[PDB]
Amino acid sequence: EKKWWKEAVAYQIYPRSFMDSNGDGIGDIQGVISKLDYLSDLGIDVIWICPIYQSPNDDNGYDISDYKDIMKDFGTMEDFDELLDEVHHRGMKLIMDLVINHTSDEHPWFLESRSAKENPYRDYYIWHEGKDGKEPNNWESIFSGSAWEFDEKTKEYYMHVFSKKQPDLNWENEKVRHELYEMVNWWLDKGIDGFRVDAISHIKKVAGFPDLPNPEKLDYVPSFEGHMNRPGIQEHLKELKEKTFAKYDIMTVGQAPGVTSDSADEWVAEDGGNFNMIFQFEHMGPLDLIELKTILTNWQNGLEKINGWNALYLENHDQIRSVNKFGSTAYRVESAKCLAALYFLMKGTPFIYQGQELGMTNVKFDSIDDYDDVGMINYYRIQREKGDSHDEIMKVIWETGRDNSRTPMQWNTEKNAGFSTGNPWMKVNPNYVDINVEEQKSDKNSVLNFYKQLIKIRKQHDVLVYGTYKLLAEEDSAIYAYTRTLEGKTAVVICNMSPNNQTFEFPFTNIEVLIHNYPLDKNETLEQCTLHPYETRVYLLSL
Ligand SMILES: OC[C@H]1O[C@H](O[C@H]2[C@H](O)[C@@H](O)[C@@H](O[C@H]3[C@H](O)[C@@H](O)[C@@H](O)O[C@@H]3CO)O[C@@H]2CO)[C@H](O)[C@@H](O)[C@@H]1O
Ligand SMILES: [Ca+2]
Ligand SMILES: [Ca+2]
Repeated sequence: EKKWWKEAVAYQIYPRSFMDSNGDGIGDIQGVISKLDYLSDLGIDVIWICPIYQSPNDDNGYDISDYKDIMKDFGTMEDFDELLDEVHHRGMKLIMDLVINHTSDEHPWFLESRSAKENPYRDYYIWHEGKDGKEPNNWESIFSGSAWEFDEKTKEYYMHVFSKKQPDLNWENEKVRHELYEMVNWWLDKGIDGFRVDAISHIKKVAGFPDLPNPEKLDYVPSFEGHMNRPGIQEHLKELKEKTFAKYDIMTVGQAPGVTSDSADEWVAEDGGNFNMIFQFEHMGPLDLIELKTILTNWQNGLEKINGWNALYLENHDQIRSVNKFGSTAYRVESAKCLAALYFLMKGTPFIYQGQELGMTNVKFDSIDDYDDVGMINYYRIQREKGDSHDEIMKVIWETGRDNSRTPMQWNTEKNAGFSTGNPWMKVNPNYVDINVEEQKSDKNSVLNFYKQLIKIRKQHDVLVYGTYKLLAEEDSAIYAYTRTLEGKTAVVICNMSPNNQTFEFPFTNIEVLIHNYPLDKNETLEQCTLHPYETRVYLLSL
């Protein structure tokens, strides 16, 4: 059945890096308000804003110390209320980031929990006595080091999947769950339009927290088999839905690593799924194009079978830039557009991450002091102590680190690319002199205007929202081609995902080119497409 959230195009803002309105180098809510014309003109329907709640910022808002107050760096609740009012008067919607696997260690519940074994908040978090004079088990944090941190006062360890300042909440405690549901409903009562639900596949821990294998005798071992998508999680997520989301006309997208296309039914089926869609991570870990076709096609066909719906994306605040990960910096403009048509025109709701629509790319800062990510700074400290060299650590940070997606948004060629009049919290990528909103708005051939046109064709042609996906030319190691079919219309999406010229055989009573990123050759025959590197074309056929 048709739904507003299926038809939408979403845009993800990382507010610390979107727009600084007051010169302190930190993006803020009045900065977002000042750029709403940009998003409305792009054609965005839904804005997902990353966390904006009170936080010490050990993990840039994902360590929350008050769920009901706004981060001071970003503004006040009055600024939030102005943002939501202006978004809604522009006919757009706003979803917030719901972070309920863990809190800050400065949240009042944790300050109480850590104070005594008998404090009434003790069991709001995950506490355990050590084993053999060390931690309760051998589990590694996702941000490196142990997943357990010792409290000298009470002589027990608390669990943190993420940073030492992000103690995990104990979802086995009914009192925790009840306080969380009241908080979620307090936000929904304000008239927000839903949530992106952070780290939500991590809320169930294997009981007893058993050690995992360690044949290499590492200090700690990766611990996803102890806490990622574990049996028992669905009971908690079904109750979360019944007590909160199901009471409101909203959209939910869960961040759900560890879910595969054949295990997705309980997450996203129309009949009984806990969210409307999830971010799945199987495609985010020459490029093996056939492997990518396999993953994305498994999710297109798999969710069509269960009446689920895909969240389509190639970028977010936790990944490197998609030109580097999936395209080519030697063909930056052409590959940015080719990737855009490829991912955006599958069946699902597309998400655009800030700067993806400009073709922004990874940065390379010379010094570890120029980086911020708690995960990579802890990785550096831990690996340096083990004897890894500075150079080998920097290669990991430069090639894989999510700070590549957190540099200031590139609005123009003024100081700091127009993101701030002060000293940005993270330096601007030097390539803003070439890559910026102002230059792209005036260039018909820009990446930005290619995204504007994708959004327009998807809105104008129902086949691009609701049409059935089918993979074409599966064994072609260069060409990713697929169709969308609805009634008497078929759209053909052709993407030459290679840095070479290629030829491709086109797979009706009328044919139209809907978008293309190279000039068309009038002598070219439809039958024998001669594609340039990273050339994409979308055709609409009337059957
Ligand atoms: O609030 C903490 C943290 O949560 C969100 O992202 C984290 C994911 O929840 C978490 O699973 C982990 O992702 C890893 C995948 O599990 C793994 O399969 C593969 O993709 O590598 C990832 C290593 O991180 O980590 C991410 C954080 O990187 C949230 O969106 C983050 O901003 C936040 O820091
Ligand atoms: Ca600011
Ligand atoms: Ca040609």
